[PDB]
Amino acid sequence: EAEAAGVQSCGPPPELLNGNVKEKTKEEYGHSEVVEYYCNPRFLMKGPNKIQCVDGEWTTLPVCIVEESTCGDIPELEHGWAQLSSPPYYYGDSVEFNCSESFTMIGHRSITCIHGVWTQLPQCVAI
Repeated sequence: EAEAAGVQSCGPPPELLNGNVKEKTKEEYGHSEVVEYYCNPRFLMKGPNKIQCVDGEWTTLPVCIVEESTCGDIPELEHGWAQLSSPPYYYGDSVEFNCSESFTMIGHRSITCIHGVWTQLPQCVAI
């Protein structure tokens, strides 16, 4: 329906100040379309992180602020370790873990620095 639809036309979503959008460009948004943004791996989301294409422009874009916090380093996995490491590991940053030879990883290969602790890590089991 025409909820507030004057419905001009809008293509790809704008850019977040520091962060960015995770959803890919459809270009055919047009009206009342919502887009989700994320912040940098060293900036946290302060804003509503989602926007809508109103008939004229998008809504209030989010804000990204540096938490200025670190997770320390890469943790230990019972039979796993890591591929990449980028210190300082700020909140919002990611790491890929790798399980040793003869072990298979179960879970997410990657983790995210969350409040000084990474997400969850996968588990490496004896193949």
